[PDB]
Amino acid sequence: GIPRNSLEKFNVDLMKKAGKELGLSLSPNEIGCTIADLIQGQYPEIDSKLQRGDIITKFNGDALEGLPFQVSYALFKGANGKVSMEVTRPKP
Amino acid sequence: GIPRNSLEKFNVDLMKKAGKELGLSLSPNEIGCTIADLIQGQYPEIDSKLQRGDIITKFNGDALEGLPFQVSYALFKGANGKVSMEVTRPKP
Amino acid sequence: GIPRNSLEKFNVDLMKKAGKELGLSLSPNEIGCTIADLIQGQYPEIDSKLQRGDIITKFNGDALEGLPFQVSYALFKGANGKVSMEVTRPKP
Amino acid sequence: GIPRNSLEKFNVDLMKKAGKELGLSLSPNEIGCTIADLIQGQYPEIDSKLQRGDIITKFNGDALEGLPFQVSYALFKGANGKVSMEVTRPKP
Amino acid sequence: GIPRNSLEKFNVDLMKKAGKELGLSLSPNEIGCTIADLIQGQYPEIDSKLQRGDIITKFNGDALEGLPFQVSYALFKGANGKVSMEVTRPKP
Amino acid sequence: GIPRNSLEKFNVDLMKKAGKELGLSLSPNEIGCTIADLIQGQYPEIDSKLQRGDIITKFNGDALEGLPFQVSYALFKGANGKVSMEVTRPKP
Repeated sequence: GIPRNSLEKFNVDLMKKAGKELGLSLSPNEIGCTIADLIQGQYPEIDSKLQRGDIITKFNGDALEGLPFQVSYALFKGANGKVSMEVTRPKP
Repeated sequence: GIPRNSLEKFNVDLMKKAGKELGLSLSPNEIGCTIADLIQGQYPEIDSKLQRGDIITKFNGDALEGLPFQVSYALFKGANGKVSMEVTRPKP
Repeated sequence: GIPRNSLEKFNVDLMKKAGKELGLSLSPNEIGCTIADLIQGQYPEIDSKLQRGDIITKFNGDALEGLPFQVSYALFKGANGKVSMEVTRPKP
Repeated sequence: GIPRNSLEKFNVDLMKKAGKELGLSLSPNEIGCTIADLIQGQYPEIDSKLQRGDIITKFNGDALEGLPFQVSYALFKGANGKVSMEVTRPKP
Repeated sequence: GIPRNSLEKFNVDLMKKAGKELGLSLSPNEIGCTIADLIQGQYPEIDSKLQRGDIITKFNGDALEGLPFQVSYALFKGANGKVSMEVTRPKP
Repeated sequence: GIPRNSLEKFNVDLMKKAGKELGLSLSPNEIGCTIADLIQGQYPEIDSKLQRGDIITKFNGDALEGLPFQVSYALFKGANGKVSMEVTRPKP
């Protein structure tokens, strides 16, 4: 199936100061976790970089492609301290 | 891939009184059907328990994980009488 | 898993006059690409036929079922001239 | 991904008998169940029409594409008498 | 899709030794890794309990269902000593 | 899921000849096509470099990861001359 490309990525790094739900509502797919909701974030990173529909493809170094949601969800839930995410905006 | 957990679930039971689209717009994924739209439901259950982005993981006893959407869609379409759903809210 | 059906489809044909993002924000799944966003389209077709949550199942003749998003995304990105899409509205 | 073929299918029909296993070890995949191994001498129809590597795509009327192995396996295990399968030999 | 069985699991335990490969060729699938081929004579436990076509579903405590093969394979490759597997024999 | 390896790849190159089948029975999976079975004696390069269980991951320049088998199979079937494959031997 010849045509195949990138999916340009951008980073979103934040500090997980306990007492905060990242605010991200997620949806699992083959390439990562789709953002369903983003209640006006609490990280300049999320607020000025993320939007509904964006797909988080890597979390703290772990590629999310192909991972069962039970695994990816656990990764997000265990976020403590410096959180770093790679994201792609699927708008051809 | 060590970290792996639950996905806490909650139930939504309603009475399928003919003449009503459940109002649920769906999206298929590996763990179930994602709710795309929920036009102000017509079941105290849906209205006070469901939101866009929630994932229905079981319908009338049939687990939706891994099912082709052609199958899950048919299950919803054939809903008649007591409808019972297990749902998870993917917000780490 | 006995129950299995159709997914009625409808078409959306437009003219790709350069200088326009189709405006479609996409989400990959097993049957096609889910529309995440549809900024008030620029094609009578998209504006009067598409809505958030709809799933594009075929693009210019290529069925999108089972295709890696890296492939489908590339197909949309390379759209030039007469664009034809088959879509399904997942509302049981 | 342009090239996409419809696969050739042949039929295998037999009558299961108590105490006589089908003798097929199955491996699930997106289009059906691959015969990972088979014991010759169980049923004449299997010996005459099936070979290691063949992929069973329909079992007693139910299409196996996309089904979780827990469902496909249940279908095979639940057949006490008539067995009708559609199969493809994946040897390009 | 109503019929859906919980698969029978058996345990295989061994102590890996330097210079002695497990001798198993693996094929990934949704529930685990199918033993596509195996060389007899490597480990007594494999010779006594495993056969071509068996599907390894858990490896040293990690469930293999849904894992990308790049992860499952890494788990197998990383075992230098104790190996504990859960396995199912898919022969309906 | 932390552990995730990049798999070792080797090349297989041959010139297909009319009347001489490749002799490979393929089984689709997420990373490519497993050689479920193969008939020795067809091509010297296959006899010298391939074995049952090997997984073909690229065919004549097209990566096979994630492709529907209907597409991968079409690629193999469409090769009338030069055949260049990338392959991995999944034996941890």
